[PDB]
Amino acid sequence: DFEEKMILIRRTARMQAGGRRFRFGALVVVGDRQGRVGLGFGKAPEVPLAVQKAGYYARRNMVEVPLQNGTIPHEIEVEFGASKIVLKPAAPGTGVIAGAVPRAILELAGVTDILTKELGSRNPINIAYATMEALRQLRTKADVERLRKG
RNA sequence: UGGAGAGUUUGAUCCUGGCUCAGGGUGAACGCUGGCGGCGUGCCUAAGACAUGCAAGUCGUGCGGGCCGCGGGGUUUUACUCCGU
Ligand SMILES: [Mg+2]
Ligand SMILES: [Mg+2]
Ligand SMILES: [Mg+2]
Repeated sequence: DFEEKMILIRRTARMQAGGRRFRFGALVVVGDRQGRVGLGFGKAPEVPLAVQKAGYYARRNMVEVPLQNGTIPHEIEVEFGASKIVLKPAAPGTGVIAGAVPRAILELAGVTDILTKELGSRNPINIAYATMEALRQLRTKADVERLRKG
């Protein structure tokens, strides 16, 4: 009973003596809407196994989202490859203002109000992976004070 | 209190990168259609050319006259038309 949202399906092809030969890739986000999210990229010879595997790997790659009344502790910009995600907390009533990929990811984390920009390469995958890296790097006031003591 | 991206180069991929679109806006124009009202607003081109009317006057308590309507009788009155407004 994580929710699950199917972010990307694509069909890749490779080559053989007299033939194109296909494979599918599914990007699936999985999450409770209460600070936990997962991203997984699954491949298979048919679509539903890809979606299935994606689901599997996502539940197996999850993250501490430190929410705070439906927004995020602080700004972050993550670059992943040539893709870039910028993330900005927002007060309530703002909505989750984002591209389809990072929207999915943030909604299921339980983000209600946030502001975003996809910069750089928009490739849905590297954007997904970077959104995740962004949230993986969020820290709370408490996380920070803990790091600096005496 | 503030920020969404998508399509298209490949057998397929990543990147680069252009083209393209969704939005808002306007002294608008054109097409189909059109019931009311309020407030705004309407030659963006030929600073081309313009019929016609009107758009800058006012003071008689600055001044002297012409003309007229009266009042008041000059020859009684119209011909010499005298004072007052
Ligand atoms: Mg680009
Ligand atoms: Mg080429
Ligand atoms: Mg008509």
